[PDB]
Amino acid sequence: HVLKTKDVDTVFVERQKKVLSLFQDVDQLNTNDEYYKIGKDYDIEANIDNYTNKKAVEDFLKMYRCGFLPKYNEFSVFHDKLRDEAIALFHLFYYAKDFDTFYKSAAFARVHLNQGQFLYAYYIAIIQRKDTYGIVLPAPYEIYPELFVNIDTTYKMFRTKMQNGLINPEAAVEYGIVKEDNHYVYYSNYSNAITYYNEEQRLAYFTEDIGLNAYYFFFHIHLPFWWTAEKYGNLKERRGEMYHYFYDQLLTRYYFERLTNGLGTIPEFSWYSPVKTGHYPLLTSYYTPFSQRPNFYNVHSEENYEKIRFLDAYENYFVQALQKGVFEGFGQTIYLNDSKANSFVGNYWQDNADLYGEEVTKDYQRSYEIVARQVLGAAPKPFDKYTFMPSALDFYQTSLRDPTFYQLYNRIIGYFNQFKQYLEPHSQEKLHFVGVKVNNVVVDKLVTFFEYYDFDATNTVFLTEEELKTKYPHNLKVRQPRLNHQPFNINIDIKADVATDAVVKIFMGPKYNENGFPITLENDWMKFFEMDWFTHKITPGQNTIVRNSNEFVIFKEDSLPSTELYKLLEKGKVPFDMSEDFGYLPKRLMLPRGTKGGFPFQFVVFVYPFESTTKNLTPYEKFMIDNKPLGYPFDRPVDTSCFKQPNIFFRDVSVYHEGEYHAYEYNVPAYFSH
Amino acid sequence: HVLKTKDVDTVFVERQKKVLSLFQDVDQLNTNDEYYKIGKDYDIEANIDNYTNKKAVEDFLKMYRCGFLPKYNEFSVFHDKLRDEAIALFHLFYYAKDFDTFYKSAAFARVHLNQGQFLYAYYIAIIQRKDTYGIVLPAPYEIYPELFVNIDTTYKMFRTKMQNGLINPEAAVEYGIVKEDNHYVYYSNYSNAITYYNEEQRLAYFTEDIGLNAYYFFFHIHLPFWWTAEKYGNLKERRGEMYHYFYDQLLTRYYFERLTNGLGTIPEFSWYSPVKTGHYPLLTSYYTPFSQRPNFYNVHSEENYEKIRFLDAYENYFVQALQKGVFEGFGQTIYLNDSKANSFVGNYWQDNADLYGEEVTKDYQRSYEIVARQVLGAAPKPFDKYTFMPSALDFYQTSLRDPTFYQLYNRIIGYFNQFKQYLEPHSQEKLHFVGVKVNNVVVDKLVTFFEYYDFDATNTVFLTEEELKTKYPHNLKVRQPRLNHQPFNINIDIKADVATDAVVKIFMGPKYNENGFPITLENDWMKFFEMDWFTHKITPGQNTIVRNSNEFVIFKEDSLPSTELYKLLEKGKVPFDMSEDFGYLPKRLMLPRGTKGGFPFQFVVFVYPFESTTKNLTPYEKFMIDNKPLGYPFDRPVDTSCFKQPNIFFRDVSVYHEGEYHAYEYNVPAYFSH
Ligand SMILES: *[C@@H]1O[C@H](CO)[C@@H](O[C@@H]2O[C@H](CO)[C@@H](O[C@@H]3O[C@H](CO[C@H]4O[C@H](CO[C@H]5O[C@H](CO)[C@@H](O)[C@H](O)[C@@H]5O[C@H]5O[C@H](CO)[C@@H](O)[C@H](O)[C@@H]5O)[C@@H](O)[C@H](O[C@H]5O[C@H](CO)[C@@H](O)[C@H](O)[C@@H]5O[C@H]5O[C@H](CO)[C@@H](O)[C@H](O)[C@@H]5O)[C@@H]4O)[C@@H](O)[C@H](O[C@H]4O[C@H](CO)[C@@H](O)[C@H](O)[C@@H]4O[C@H]4O[C@H](CO)[C@@H](O)[C@H](O)[C@@H]4O[C@H]4O[C@H](CO)[C@@H](O)[C@H](O[C@H]5O[C@H](CO)[C@@H](O)[C@H](O)[C@H]5O)[C@@H]4O)[C@@H]3O)[C@H](O)[C@H]2NC(C)=O)[C@H](O)[C@H]1NC(C)=O
Ligand SMILES: *[C@@H]1O[C@H](CO)[C@@H](O[C@@H]2O[C@H](CO)[C@@H](O[C@@H]3O[C@H](CO[C@H]4O[C@H](CO[C@H]5O[C@H](CO)[C@@H](O)[C@H](O)[C@@H]5O[C@H]5O[C@H](CO)[C@@H](O)[C@H](O)[C@@H]5O)[C@@H](O)[C@H](O[C@H]5O[C@H](CO)[C@@H](O)[C@H](O)[C@@H]5O[C@H]5O[C@H](CO)[C@@H](O)[C@H](O)[C@@H]5O)[C@@H]4O)[C@@H](O)[C@H](O[C@H]4O[C@H](CO)[C@@H](O)[C@H](O)[C@@H]4O[C@H]4O[C@H](CO)[C@@H](O)[C@H](O)[C@@H]4O[C@H]4O[C@H](CO)[C@@H](O)[C@H](O[C@H]5O[C@H](CO)[C@@H](O)[C@H](O)[C@H]5O)[C@@H]4O)[C@@H]3O)[C@H](O)[C@H]2NC(C)=O)[C@H](O)[C@H]1NC(C)=O
Ligand SMILES: *[C@@H]1O[C@H](CO)[C@@H](O[C@@H]2O[C@H](CO)[C@@H](O)[C@H](O)[C@H]2NC(C)=O)[C@H](O)[C@H]1NC(C)=O
Ligand SMILES: *[C@@H]1O[C@H](CO)[C@@H](O[C@@H]2O[C@H](CO)[C@@H](O)[C@H](O)[C@H]2NC(C)=O)[C@H](O)[C@H]1NC(C)=O
Repeated sequence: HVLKTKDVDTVFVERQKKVLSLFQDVDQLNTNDEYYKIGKDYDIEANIDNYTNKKAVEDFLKMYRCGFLPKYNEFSVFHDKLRDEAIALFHLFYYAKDFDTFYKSAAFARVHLNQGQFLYAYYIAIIQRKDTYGIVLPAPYEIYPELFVNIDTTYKMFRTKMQNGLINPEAAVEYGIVKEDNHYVYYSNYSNAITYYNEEQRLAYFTEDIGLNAYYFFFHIHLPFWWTAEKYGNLKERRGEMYHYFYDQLLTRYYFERLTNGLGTIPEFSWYSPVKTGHYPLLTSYYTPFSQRPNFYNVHSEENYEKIRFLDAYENYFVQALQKGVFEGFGQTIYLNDSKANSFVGNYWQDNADLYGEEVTKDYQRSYEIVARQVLGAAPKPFDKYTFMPSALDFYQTSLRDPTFYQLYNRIIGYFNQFKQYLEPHSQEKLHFVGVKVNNVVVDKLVTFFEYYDFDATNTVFLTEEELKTKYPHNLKVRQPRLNHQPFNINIDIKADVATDAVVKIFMGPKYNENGFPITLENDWMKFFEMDWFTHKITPGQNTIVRNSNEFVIFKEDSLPSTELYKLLEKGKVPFDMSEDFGYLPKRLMLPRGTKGGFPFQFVVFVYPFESTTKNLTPYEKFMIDNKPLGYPFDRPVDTSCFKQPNIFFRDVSVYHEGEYHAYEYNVPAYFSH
Repeated sequence: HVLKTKDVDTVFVERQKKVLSLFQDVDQLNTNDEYYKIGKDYDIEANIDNYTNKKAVEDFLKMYRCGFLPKYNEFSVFHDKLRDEAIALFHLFYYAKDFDTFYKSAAFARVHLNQGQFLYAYYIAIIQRKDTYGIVLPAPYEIYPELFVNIDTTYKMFRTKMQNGLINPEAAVEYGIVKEDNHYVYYSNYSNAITYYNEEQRLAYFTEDIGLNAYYFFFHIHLPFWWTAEKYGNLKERRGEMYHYFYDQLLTRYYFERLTNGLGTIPEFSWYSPVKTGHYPLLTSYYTPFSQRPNFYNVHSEENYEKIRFLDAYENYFVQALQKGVFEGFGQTIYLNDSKANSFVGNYWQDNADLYGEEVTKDYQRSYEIVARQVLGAAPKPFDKYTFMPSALDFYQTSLRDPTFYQLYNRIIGYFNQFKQYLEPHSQEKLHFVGVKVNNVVVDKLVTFFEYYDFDATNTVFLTEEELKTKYPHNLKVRQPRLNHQPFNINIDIKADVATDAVVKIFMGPKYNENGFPITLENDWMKFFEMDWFTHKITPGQNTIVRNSNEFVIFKEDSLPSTELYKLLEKGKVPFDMSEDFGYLPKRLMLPRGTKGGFPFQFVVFVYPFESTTKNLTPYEKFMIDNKPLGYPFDRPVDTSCFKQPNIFFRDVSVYHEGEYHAYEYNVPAYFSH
């Protein structure tokens, strides 16, 4: 298995080395590095002429003169002042006229501002600036190891650094600390191996997967809720569509994990009754432990009365709109069938900038998602504007760790899917592909298994004044068994009458509901996970297509450590997926953990006429090369018909699991010591 | 102000240095230290002849061959397996025939067992073994810094050790990190300065005071609930009495702190309703954050049903016994007026070894306190016998930090005080001192203030292989402004007729109830804090006594750091209080924080005939040199009478507070950088 690579010129390579120079030992400053002197003395005001938007820069300065979040404090975009500062910072980076000005702005920021706040604006700037297009971003778990690994392993790294190596390596082995080459390897268990407070803990290997959590973080920075979608042209008009698609797919993939673990549908809750499934974040900030929500949390308390009425009202508005058939307010009147309706409900539920036709959201435009994450997070009200006790719901890089996160968005998509039933359902005629039939589909054996994976967690530790004079060590490694599956082929047999350009799509859906009974398309259309999307020319007669799972366009390869990036740059190359598909879901997680006996699911291949690509979303996600609504043909319900279309085929499939079933078994000392 | 000292011989000095050699860098093992070689190869089986009790040793070996709690895990005496192991370990220490066998056993333990478990059994053995009587114990906050200081300062020490010093001292100052001499000083705030989740936070300077918390730890190791009081001869028959006294005194003192902060009486709760006052420990173990209990915690959940029914039953039993006038069970039938009844209720509520007439409690003799701490701590059930998420209620060294601790014991003493109204109240004649009269009592100005206090927190950090080759650094200093007061005199005027040996006691009580109205002796007799106890020969005629607060026998001086202990040993001396009164409440806390305008209270002096001391508790606490019930004459209600005895005087008093009201103000960088 070789990793696909991409060629880049020298200018790119130089910029790449520059951006990465600001991603090292992030919680510490290195006066021996070039960026320090540059950032320390940089004069924004003096160079105001090197920014394309002066007002934006003057606002950053007016704001910066009043002080920003101090260093070491936790930064979160869900907190007003913190967000407003980050956005102003983003504008400073985004409006830089050229890479040079941008780099100096970033250098200035790294030196003078809070580490988290800078990293947040920096990551986004790199994604939005045209001149940095394609520049590879380091894996989020590499930059924020303290948000991707439980404290028990973070403290082990702290111990090692304080002792300056292992004092008794034979002993350290028993606690998962091993020395390989010049690296210190730490086997890190998911939380279910240390605390089992509720049945949801059985999903810890998935909900805590560093790839899965990185994926949500990337979803955010690719296009923040607080920013207009303007930059991506067409994406603006189709924003609500992308909102629905991202979440429905995420909720579905998560539901599949619940299914093979016998956990049923995503639980429903009430703002007026105790929230049943708690969560204990085994994470910590520099000032406090993350807030915990115990099982059966009494959410309806004095501290939340008003917030709960706001959330309830936000919901009533949407339910009442659906009932009277029209959305009123926000400067318009949209009937459910309006062509702008879909984006309106998505922008409404997210409370993003495009809902207001502005470029950035304001403080007073209260967000349903923000307040919900607030009361579900269970943290006491913030001490002040710069100080708060964080919860897993306060970060895009830790959200998928909390069960209520899926419960909250499932509630939101619940409303979205209700909206979908008022739309014109796909008719049988429109779904029918004349002259094209799928005679058969064969799927190789589906098998999952856990496989060790390492990532550089050196940012966890602080360096010595002497160490800062030499090259960064990239010394520590975190090792964890991560979900994976064996590659598999899907054989598609198509009998055609005439020759045409077709689009073939591949989905995975459940076979049975939570009670073990047959699925029903009328009620389960929203439970189909899109796995592949590609064009193919069909010739009259027999057509045989063979797609390997490794070719599925929806997924990406695992990120590489920043160190391996450097070696690849020496050859004028960068990892292909890491460069253009950083926001895709890791292909190793495309299949939910199976069972020893094999768990039932079903694949479905749908092929339709390839036509208009006038409003595609290629600038955002490469695989969105069509005019069809995202998720087609399962983007909305379909005109019920107990009679299948010839151009669609369902195949029963079973997902088995090899090796040890529990991930923690691979972290048992007696095992990894062989 | 000089500290009282005591002379010790050469044998004592040698034993003192030995015990202290095992209290260094406790979370780490030093192969260069003599104890490592001794301990690593000590063969208990081979020296089984060097133990006064062969059975206990064999039980230990039998248990040890099966495995003990692993190193680094949290140890708590409230968990069965952990306790039984700790107790077996204590027996191995206690039965050593001589100091030398004891020391070797200790070294063995230090090398082979869990650090927390070792320290616990070690601390107790030094207190219990006769040959170690007088040996000075190091401050608990110096041994368990991670239990006496919040993570924000712990993390600063970690960052310092990792950087191997300060990289930018000028910047460090802004985070309360300063360098003094060869020490790194860390200004540490109480939690109310970082998070204010409920009004009880206003009491953080008191509830988190290291001395107050150390005081509870000393109370416990002086005589564990799981051990018989046999060793202390007389105390055994008066154990229940001591229980009542200790908690009543502690609860009353805590009540005073509440009063000067406008927080009213200690809150009452129900096991069937949400617990109002939550608590967020800013502490952490090596594997998990301490459990948090949000405000209005839903305690009556499925996980606690059975435990709550047990707690209910436990209370029911007592209330029914009071109603029918008799305590049945436990191998006897006691009427409320029995002479052993007082000791029974105390032993019953604590579920101690003496309640059952055994030397140590068994796992199946379920405890009210343990189960109550369990449900109030709000932690999920333990992962397994060796792994649990700790709460402030799992340690005698952090218990007083949780508001529910006071609520729990206030509930208990609530029942104990109800039981006391069934007893014969003190008659006016037995309280009268014929011939003795207190004409007047004048109290000097009562003033409180905050004053910096340092302690060695180096145990927080891990030492380097090289650092272990040289002497321990005792490098880190934690600095916190701690409550204190100016010394004050109490002038007593006594007019006598005849000459007799008298006992004079000094109490402090409230002037008004929570609503600002006059106190009533009938309902507030249990609200008097004992401050002094001493004998005095009264001469006929005018008698003038002057007692300085520094002389009150109830309190002790602050502990000295281990390093100062060594210097003092060279002189063949040891702190007096630290050696003989380690269990007393630190005198700097005898007064609650006052208010700028002076908060109302009252002092009361009571003098009575000095006589019998046949059943005194001097072997336990020095100041208990009489036969009268602990807390006399406020140990039980008194035959209501409207004309006070001439040998008792009540004097109004005001407690003022000077300097900054809030402790955190003294940790503001602009302030301590002067
Ligand atoms: C415990 O607990 C407690 C309780 O909680 C705590 O306490 C706290 O603390 C804190 C901390 O410390 C605090 O805070 C702080 O404060 C401070 C002070 O303040 C003050 O002052 C200021 C200043 O002033 C000045 O200036 C101005 C302008 O701006 C003017 O106007 C004036 O006049 C003056 O002037 C003067 O001076 C100057 C100097 O400065 C000079 O120039 C001359 O001399 C002149 O003459 C000010 O500003 C203020 O003000 C304020 O306030 C007031 C009142 O009082 C008002 O009226 C006003 O308006 C203002 O504002 C306010 O208000 C508003 C509205 O209402 C609100 O919002 C609020 O309130 C505000 O505040 C005063 O007066 C200060 O300074 C600080 O600051 C800082 O931080 C912040 C945040 O927090 C920011 O924003 C800013 O910016 C800053 O930053 C900085 O720092 C930090 C640290 O901290 C860091 O992190 C950052 O990064 C930065 O850094 C920088 O700086 C520093 C210094 O500072 C240094 O060091 C550094 O350096 C380093 O690094 C670098 C890199 O980057 C390198 O290069 C080097 O090398 C190294 O070294 C840098 O440079 C703060 O704010 C508080 O307050 C407290 N609280 C209380 C209650 O008290 C404690 O802490 C604890 N403790 C423990 C241990 O834990
Ligand atoms: C993630 O997550 C996951 C999930 O959770 C986890 O996992 C986990 O893990 C853990 C840990 O690792 C584990 O545990 C462990 O295990 C192991 C194994 O086991 C097994 O084995 C054993 C042994 O065997 C042997 O022996 C015996 C006698 O005793 C016999 O009998 C047999 O036969 C064998 O034989 C052999 O022996 C030897 C070897 O060894 C030789 O001689 C020869 O070879 C011979 O042949 C056993 O015992 C066991 O048993 C058990 O099991 C079974 C079944 O399987 C059964 O049958 C039995 O009975 C038992 O069971 C049970 O019982 C009950 C139930 O009913 C209960 O009780 C329980 O369950 C039990 O178990 C098996 O088989 C082991 O080994 C370990 O141990 C340890 O630990 C403990 C606690 O934990 C204790 O107690 C003990 O004692 C021990 O300790 C140790 O270690 C530690 C650490 O770990 C520490 O801390 C301490 O201190 C100690 O130490 C020592 O040792 C070590 C080693 O071992 C070393 O290293 C050291 O050294 C050092 O130090 C010193 C000082 O001290 C110095 O001097 C030096 O230099 C240095 O080096 C020392 O020496 C444990 O137990 C588990 O299992 C798991 N789980 C699962 C589910 O899987 C993971 O971990 C995670 N990860 C992360 C990363 O986090
Ligand atoms: C008052 O609020 C209205 C409604 O939001 C604003 O009207 C909008 O103005 C923008 C230009 O900034 C137009 O693009 C929109 O089409 C307008 N919408 C509607 C419904 O009128 C108006 O600008 C605000 N008035 C002032 C003085 O700020
Ligand atoms: C049956 O119960 C009695 C009392 O409940 C047990 O006797 C006690 O035994 C312990 C020894 O562990 C002694 O320390 C106590 O003094 C005894 N008390 C009484 C009242 O007898 C007896 O051990 C139990 N039966 C068995 C077989 O253990």
